[PDB]
Amino acid sequence: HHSGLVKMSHPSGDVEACMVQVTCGSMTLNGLWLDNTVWCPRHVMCPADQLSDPNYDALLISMTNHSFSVQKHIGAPANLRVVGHAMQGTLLKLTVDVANPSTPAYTFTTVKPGAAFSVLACYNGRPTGTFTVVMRPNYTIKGSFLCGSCGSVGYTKEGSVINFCYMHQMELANGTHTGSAFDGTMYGAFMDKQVHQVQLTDKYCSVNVVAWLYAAILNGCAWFVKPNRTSVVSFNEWALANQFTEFVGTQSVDMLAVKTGVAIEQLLYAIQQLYTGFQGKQILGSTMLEDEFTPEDVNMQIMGVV
Amino acid sequence: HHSGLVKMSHPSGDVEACMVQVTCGSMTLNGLWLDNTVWCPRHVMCPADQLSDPNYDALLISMTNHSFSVQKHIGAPANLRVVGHAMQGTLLKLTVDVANPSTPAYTFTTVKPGAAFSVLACYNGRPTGTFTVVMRPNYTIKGSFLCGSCGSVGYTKEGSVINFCYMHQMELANGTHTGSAFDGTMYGAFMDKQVHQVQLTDKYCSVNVVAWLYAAILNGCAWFVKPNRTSVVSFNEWALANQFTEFVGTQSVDMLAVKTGVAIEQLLYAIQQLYTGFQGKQILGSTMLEDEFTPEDVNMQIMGVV
Ligand SMILES: *[C@H](O)[C@H](C[C@@H]1CCNC1=O)NC(=O)[C@H](CC(C)C)NC(=O)OCCSc1ccccc1
Ligand SMILES: *[C@H](O)[C@H](C[C@@H]1CCNC1=O)NC(=O)[C@H](CC(C)C)NC(=O)OCCSc1ccccc1
Repeated sequence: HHSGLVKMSHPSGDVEACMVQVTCGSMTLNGLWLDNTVWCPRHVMCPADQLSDPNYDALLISMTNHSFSVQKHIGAPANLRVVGHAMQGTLLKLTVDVANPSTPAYTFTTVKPGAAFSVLACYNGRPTGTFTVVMRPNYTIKGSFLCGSCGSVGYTKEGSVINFCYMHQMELANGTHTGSAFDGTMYGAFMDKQVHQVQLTDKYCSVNVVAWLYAAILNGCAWFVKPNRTSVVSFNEWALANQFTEFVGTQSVDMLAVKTGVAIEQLLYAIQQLYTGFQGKQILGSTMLEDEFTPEDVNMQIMGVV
Repeated sequence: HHSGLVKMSHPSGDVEACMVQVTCGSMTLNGLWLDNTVWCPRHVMCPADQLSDPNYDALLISMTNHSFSVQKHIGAPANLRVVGHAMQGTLLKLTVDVANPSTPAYTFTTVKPGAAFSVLACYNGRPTGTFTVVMRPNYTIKGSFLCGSCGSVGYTKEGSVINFCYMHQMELANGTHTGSAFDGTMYGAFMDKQVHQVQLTDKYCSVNVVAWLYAAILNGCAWFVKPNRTSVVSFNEWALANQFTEFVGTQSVDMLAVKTGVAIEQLLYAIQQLYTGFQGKQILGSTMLEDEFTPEDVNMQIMGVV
């Protein structure tokens, strides 16, 4: 039995219409054009001989409006003249002379560990792929980004409003990725410098494992459900010693409990048992715990509830 | 180490601009608007009391142009007046009075087992998600489709040309999905009738397993590579008895062999060994063979080659 779960991204068209190419000196990457503003990573200003320890304050003062070339390629093409520039954290805010006529309704938000978002991967201002990731507990994502991908954006969508939450910046030593929020902060403890950095330990996202076990029950797979129960408090004590995030319930999880008639505490017990071993059994085609699907994914994809 | 692989879909904007809602009687689903033509599943004509054994020839003759209501909701809205109608296999071709001003360059093609394509899942003519699937050897896909999803489309993209290959029709007993090609044929042996149908056995897609093992080597994971080799001919004899597709090499696979210095026949031997058991070892975080990534996915996502 197929679970009915796929990695589901938002339709990307609203965001595709906002992507541009930004060039500064010897650097080119992507930017996001909303109203009269183009956002892009500030390391587009960095010469290759400074990438390991840039002085971004001095680089910013060294730029003029002529330092930046901004072009839109796909769809309605345009060359955008930069008329102001500013730095916010690890992002540049370029002011341009033309307002994007296809600016969607949008907000800026920060995504939290365990939450999913959609990524539009772009090179030279041209969208090339879309995928969805969950923010890991160590503030990396398991993405797919190559040279030239910086400035690619991540977002969620509520109704017609696009909530931009990620601008791609870098690849870590273990092949995961991180970037900035649109307040300019890097996710986690990372810095936008090309030097090796301490990377924190990842953890299983307990609330997403619970979601996946509910997806299994919703698919008729419940061999792991027992009368036994572990309290949230007891589970969370256990989680700290076993590389799991502490569990915090949500109405999304509560809907899954009501639909299945299986209590959260039953699944917290099952996780503890499954972590010691699946004993050769499979859950939704897997012999290990899955934490890349959220309670919202399961509600939406299986239960039809948004 | 993260593999650098995600489920990567095409940007969906070009196709979003083609989706419409088609209503006929008590049925509503999605259609695809290209030039002056709207394509949709023919069971939109079926009354609920005929779904198990429709007479589609008689249903078609019973329709007039007034029988169909076609509306575009998102983006540039329009109500489209139907001025002709026709049946091609399991699809209707509605001719409308307005040509889609955002018709992309496009072709129609049929996708083959093991090949990947992008799906734009739509409800009531509104795109709601995108995901990528591989056509299974039994001509189903492991999708995520609910009531109202019929007429959702699947496609590949070469350059700027969209190759439409799938229009969603139905869900099988094991939760997988199938649909039609735009020549109107159902994939596999399926019929667009709401009756239980024999479903063929699925198989591992050997060429995609080889691709994934190459992805592992490209990530520094090669413990399973041994000097031993199995010829393509010998492997394919073995595959028929062990629920694998027969392996057919491509230039995409050959590039992976050249890049890694590991021969295809070495990986065919490794597959045979891994199928008997991983012996507690992991490959790219998995204890089972992965066949949902193509040689092209690995070339593109890891090697940067399109
Ligand atoms: C921008 O397009 C690019 C994106 C990466 C290239 C390969 N895949 C990517 O995701 N970003 C960069 O090249 C980074 C620029 C810095 C922030 C100024 N540098 C980068 O990712 O270098 C990685 C090695 S340095 C490092 C090592 C370990 C932990 C942190 C940083
Ligand atoms: C169209 O929106 C809809 C899509 C499915 C609804 C639930 N998820 C879907 O993918 N398609 C239908 O409802 C089908 C209409 C037929 C083709 C006229 N019917 C359908 O999928 O019924 C499934 C039960 S009948 C069946 C059982 C086993 C094998 C084949 C068919």
